[PDB]
Amino acid sequence: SALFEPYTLKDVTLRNRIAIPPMCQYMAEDGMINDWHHVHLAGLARGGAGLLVVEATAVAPEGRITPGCAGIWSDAHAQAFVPVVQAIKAAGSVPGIQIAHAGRKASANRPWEGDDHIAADDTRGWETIAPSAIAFGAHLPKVPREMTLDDIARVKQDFVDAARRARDAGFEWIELHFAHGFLGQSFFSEHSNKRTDAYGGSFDNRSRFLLETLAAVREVWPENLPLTARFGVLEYDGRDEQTLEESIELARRFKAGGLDLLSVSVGFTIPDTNIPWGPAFMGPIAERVRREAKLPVTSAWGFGTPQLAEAALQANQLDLVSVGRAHLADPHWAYFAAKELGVEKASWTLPAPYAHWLER
Amino acid sequence: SALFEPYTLKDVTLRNRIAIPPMCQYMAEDGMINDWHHVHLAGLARGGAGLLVVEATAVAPEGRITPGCAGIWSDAHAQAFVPVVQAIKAAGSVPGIQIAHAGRKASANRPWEGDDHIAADDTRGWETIAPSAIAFGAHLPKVPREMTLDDIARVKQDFVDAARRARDAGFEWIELHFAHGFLGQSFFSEHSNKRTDAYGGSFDNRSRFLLETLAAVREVWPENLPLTARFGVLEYDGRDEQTLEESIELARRFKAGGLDLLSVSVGFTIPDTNIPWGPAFMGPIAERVRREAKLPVTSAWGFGTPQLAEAALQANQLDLVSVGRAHLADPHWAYFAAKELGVEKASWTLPAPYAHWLER
Ligand SMILES: Cc1cc2c(cc1C)N(C[C@H](O)[C@H](O)[C@H](O)COP(=O)(O)O)c1[nH]c(=O)[nH]c(=O)c1N2
Ligand SMILES: Cc1cc2c(cc1C)N(C[C@H](O)[C@H](O)[C@H](O)COP(=O)(O)O)c1[nH]c(=O)[nH]c(=O)c1N2
Ligand SMILES: O=c1ccc2ccc(O)cc2o1
Ligand SMILES: O=c1ccc2ccc(O)cc2o1
Repeated sequence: SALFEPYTLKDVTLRNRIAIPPMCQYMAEDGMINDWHHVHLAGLARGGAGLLVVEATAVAPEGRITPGCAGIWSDAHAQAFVPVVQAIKAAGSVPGIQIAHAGRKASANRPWEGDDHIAADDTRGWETIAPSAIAFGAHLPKVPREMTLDDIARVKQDFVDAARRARDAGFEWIELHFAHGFLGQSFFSEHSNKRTDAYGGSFDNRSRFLLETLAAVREVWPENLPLTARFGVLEYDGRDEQTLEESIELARRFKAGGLDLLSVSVGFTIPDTNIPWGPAFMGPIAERVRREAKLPVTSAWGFGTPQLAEAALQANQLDLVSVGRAHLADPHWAYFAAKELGVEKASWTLPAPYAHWLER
Repeated sequence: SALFEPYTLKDVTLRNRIAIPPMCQYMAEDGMINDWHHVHLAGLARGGAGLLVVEATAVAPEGRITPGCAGIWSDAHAQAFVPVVQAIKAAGSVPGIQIAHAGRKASANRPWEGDDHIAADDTRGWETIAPSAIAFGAHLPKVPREMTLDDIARVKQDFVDAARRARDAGFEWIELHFAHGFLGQSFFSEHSNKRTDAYGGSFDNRSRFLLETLAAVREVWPENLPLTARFGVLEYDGRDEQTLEESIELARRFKAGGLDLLSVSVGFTIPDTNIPWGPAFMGPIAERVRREAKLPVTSAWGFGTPQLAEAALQANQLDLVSVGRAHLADPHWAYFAAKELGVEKASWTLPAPYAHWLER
């Protein structure tokens, strides 16, 4: 099975091609993770996936999505990850982390607590920042503050500090969150970036925040550990071909700047879109980016059956298959997939205290 | 669905009728549990089951099955359970524990490391104890030492101390392990008990160790928390009707001595048997014990599909359905069962950070 072939990137070898993508848990307190995250992540790692990427972890307090988001904006925050990293490694999975800044989509309620911008008089809320003072709209109506050049310098340094902390906590894989309408994505998109300084207007200027952040992170992140990013390559906003062409050009510049793999997603920059959700719907677009930028990729949003996953790999659409919600339903999804694909000794996807009893 | 109806026993209410039975992990070191057990148990509790019973936990070092077995023979051992108990309660499951003594089946290898008695020159092994100096046979050829009256008094006190420690660690449900050919079961069976003192020969004498241990434990275990036992009610050894009649009589004496629920199992006292393994095969025998002893019961050994479980409850064969291996395969089996039985808001079997995303 392609799904169960190992994958090597830089000095890191994954035991199979199943990746667990970052999935916010909304269970942290002032950015500090706790036993929710410890058990959640260690349990997933034991389930058999080759790579486990920790949820969007804010580089600064105002870059959380919600009051429940994880953070890594101080050394105390980073140290809270150390036992979890150690538990993920003990299970034989590779520990990764997504470092993030929510931009204009920050200061929101948890998804089961309204999913909307926090009310102005709620003591939990805060001012958001963005390239330009323009609201997302819909359920996120708060107008963000337009960043100064000093804000841009500060947030870049926060990404550097976050990467340094992730390194020193023992993570073996990092992902810069430049997708999903958050700060990085919003610098790239003309919908959200109306700046007329060096960080807006032209393709080079809109790209600048992302490329400078990548380069700054590259200075502290070890050259022997994968350096990756998530990026929304189209919006489904009626501008898809032009947007995909620019996104591919940016992917080429990421590769030239030391990016080892790109997680290909949708932008979610604005609400007025028509995303054609369906099984493996991102496969052809991931494949195009992989081919035209000559860069390894993963994607998600509907690959969560063993057959979809296997087919995407065999077609060389993807290098790793990210499987999210299926792992919330069943932390041992990788074992389920091994059985379904007829892998020999499928139960030994799991550790011995489970595998011995499940051998059929 | 019957499976998702709550159950109250003494002061404890279970949120549904799914019980996770004790399942040895073989991951402890000198009896001390560790992050293997913490993550395993907390993850299971979050999966939705109403009751989670911790694995056979030895009341004395020589009562471990293997060098990897959990123990509760000192206060330090008990304190290691406190954070796990607290994590199980945080998830809304009821924490229970099975306290045990392996008798002549002790000093064995882990099941994936030979599953047999430890060799005489292996530094890990130890002398076993039993009612009579008679080996199990087959892969367990070691002849145990015949217990003195002082040994009987000591082991009873070890069960009392273990129950006191379990109470003080915060467990809300206790199970005395009088099944599976271990010490208690071996006192009851004429195959293994050839004593001619007060603890062998007659039904009353063979019962005596079990009834005295129950009574001694009852003195320290709170009257408002369920007091339960696991007991092998037949062997499939060609003596089934007579054995089941005696077992039912003992179950009546357990009920009169304060037992709240009986986990009905097979004896596994000797190797030369013909157990008719099959789906829900224990259902009719559990039902007979329930009816003839007028005592709530659970059982296991093949009820691990949502339909088998539901049918057993609706037929009043069982009060709780124990589901073991299916939970090793999928820690979220209770969610799977809720979906399969068409329970409303099935995803909310799981905590919010999973349930919100799985609502279909
Ligand atoms: C609970 C939860 C939380 C998050 C997510 C999703 C879900 C379900 N997703 C998106 C996620 O990584 C993935 O792309 C989607 O779940 C689609 O893949 P599946 O169809 O679920 O396999 C997400 N994406 C990301 O880049 N950072 C994150 O922290 C989050 N948070
Ligand atoms: C890994 C593992 C370990 C154990 C068990 C089994 C397995 C699979 N079983 C028996 C268990 O509680 C249950 O009766 C069986 O698993 C049968 O139920 P299922 O068919 O698996 O649902 C078991 N029984 C018990 O009374 N004490 C224990 O600690 C153990 N240990
Ligand atoms: O990047 C993110 C963070 C949270 C999140 C939550 C839900 C979803 O569908 C996507 C998401 O992306
Ligand atoms: O009571 C026990 C302990 C370990 C154990 C292991 C396997 C099994 O099938 C049953 C068992 O019963």
